[PDB]
Amino acid sequence: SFVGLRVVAKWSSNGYFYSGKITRDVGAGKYKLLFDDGYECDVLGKDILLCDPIPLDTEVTALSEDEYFSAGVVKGHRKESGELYYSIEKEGQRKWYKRMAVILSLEQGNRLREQYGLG
Amino acid sequence: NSFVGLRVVAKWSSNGYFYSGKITRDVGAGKYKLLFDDGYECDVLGKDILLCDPIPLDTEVTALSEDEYFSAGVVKGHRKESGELYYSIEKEGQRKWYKRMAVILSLEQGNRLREQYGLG
Ligand SMILES: CC(C)c1cccc(C(=O)NCCCNC(C)(C)C)c1
Repeated sequence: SFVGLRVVAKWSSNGYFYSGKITRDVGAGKYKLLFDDGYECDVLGKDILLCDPIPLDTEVTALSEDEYFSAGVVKGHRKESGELYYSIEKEGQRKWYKRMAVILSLEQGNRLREQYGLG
Repeated sequence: NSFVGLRVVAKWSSNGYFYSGKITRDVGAGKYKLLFDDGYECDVLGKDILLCDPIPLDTEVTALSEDEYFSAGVVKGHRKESGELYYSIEKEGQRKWYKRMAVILSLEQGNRLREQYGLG
């Protein structure tokens, strides 16, 4: 089953997909998911993208202090001490981001919906 | 004066943690519109907002890491690097660095700051 797999799930209002993990399967096509910040709730399957990790060359939004819409492209993955890091390219330069800092806007997530969506 | 634009740690959900964020509006009725570092926006009661930027030294906090949601630690240092704040969290005699967005407070941990920094 999908229980225990890491994913990115849309978040109601802003429609952004945040890194999380499916903790239980429920009815009504919903899933109990736990976001990396500790918040747990039920979301619909159509709002979940089975991505661990976000694939290379995906356009994403990389979070940094006082930056909320900074777009970039995934160009690398790296495992270190049981933690995933993303190499994000922007304006010809690459920077390292931790997993939870990499999110997808509605448009960015829609591009993966067909292949990785649980709809 | 005006708390608009000031960074805070605020609890938006019932029985949730205090997360790093920013005040964006005074919406009256003892509420404030907040912008969490992850981009989520919502109104939050003043009593649920801790006006401290950064979190004071020697504060017990929770430091987030992949697959760890309850790791406790104490703040022992602050550092700015490329306009970003980093916390030095001490746990079991060793110190590790965490970005601002990764340092959160539990209800018990946040309660230790209400009297001094709470907007209630
Ligand atoms: C990347 C994300 C998982 C994250 C990491 C670190 C801190 C915060 C944060 O400030 N959470 C408060 C707003 C609610 N955020 C969710 C995810 C919609 C529940 C969020």
